[PDB]
Amino acid sequence: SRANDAPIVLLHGFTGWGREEMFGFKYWGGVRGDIEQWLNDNGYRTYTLAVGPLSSNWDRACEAYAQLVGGTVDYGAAHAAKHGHARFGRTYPGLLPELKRGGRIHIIAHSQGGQTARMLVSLLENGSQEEREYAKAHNVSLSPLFEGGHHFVLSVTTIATPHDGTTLVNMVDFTDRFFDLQKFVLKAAAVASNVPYTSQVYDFKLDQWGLRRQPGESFDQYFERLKRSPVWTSTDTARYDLSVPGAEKLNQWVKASPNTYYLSFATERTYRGALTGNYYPELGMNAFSAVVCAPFLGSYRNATLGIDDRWLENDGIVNAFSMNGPKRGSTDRIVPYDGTIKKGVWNDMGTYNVDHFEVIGVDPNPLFDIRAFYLRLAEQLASLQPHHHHHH
Ligand SMILES: [Ca+2]
Ligand SMILES: [Zn+2]
Repeated sequence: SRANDAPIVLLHGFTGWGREEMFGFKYWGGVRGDIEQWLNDNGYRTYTLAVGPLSSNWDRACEAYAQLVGGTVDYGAAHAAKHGHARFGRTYPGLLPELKRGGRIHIIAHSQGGQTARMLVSLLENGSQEEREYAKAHNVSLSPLFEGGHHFVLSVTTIATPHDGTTLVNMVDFTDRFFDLQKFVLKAAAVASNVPYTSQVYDFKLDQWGLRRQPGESFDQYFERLKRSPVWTSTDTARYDLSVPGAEKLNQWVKASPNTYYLSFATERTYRGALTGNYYPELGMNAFSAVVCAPFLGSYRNATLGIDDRWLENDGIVNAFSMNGPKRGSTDRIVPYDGTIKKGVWNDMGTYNVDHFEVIGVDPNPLFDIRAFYLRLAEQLASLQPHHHHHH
């Protein structure tokens, strides 16, 4: 039964865009419809965040905070100075100014969005010691995000998240294939990549780096430029955080809050080869992943990196082993779901037979009842007790 009235906030991964972008084709629902609308129609207040798809989790978390409470994005003086980008970003009205008076939210995050959600909770609760020290030493102002003491996230649910990274980044042609993936998602929305649309269509939100698609430039041309830009070559990127080493680094500081419920959902769309031990793409897996990514994910081993046979099962984009919660470089605890959703730990909800993009509806799958999946989840989140009492 309903135990809380906290709104749900949706958060995309390394692909993703606002509700008005992509001519209205939703990241959350894709060819299946509009998940946010379904939830609202069923009585679960739901909102959508749109942050830089290729940006670092840190940048995205600062953007999410501002988008939630309102104001001008502040990446932190220390951070900005370390990485060489602007300290201030775009300005937002604030989706939920209610959070500045004591409200809470549930975040449902897909792909990288799960790393961002975790980091947002960590910064909200603990702030950043490095930013506080830098403000004290240099007399710069400090965003409240870095002070600590905010407890506005009741839960975080991750779906297909590379908590321990994805080996996809280890492909020798990853740079070219990753951008081909962005082209594939544009294709899902019936948008061409070789056309210089005057409309923005898909905004990468690279204000901090000073990058934007120019007049006369197609997505193909733009992506060529992004490949040689700091959002692709620096460590302050989705590229880095998505990697196994980068994810491990993030895990070393981004911990589970004792005050928050965590739910993890894994995805797989593969079968095992009996003679090779490799994993292969199932029929119905999105066409891009099936040809370009899945074969590699299902066969790449790297002993010194710790990539063993457990990593081969995948959803076309991320290794299933990486999805139940952070493990590499992490102190977080993961407990298999048994009917009781425990606080301050990852409740491993298991593995679902769907593809990285099918789970959000960007790729079709008539056998996956997407509406039921999200409604069931919404019901579960609404049942969470904001305060648990100890008992026998
Ligand atoms: Ca499919
Ligand atoms: Zn940054």
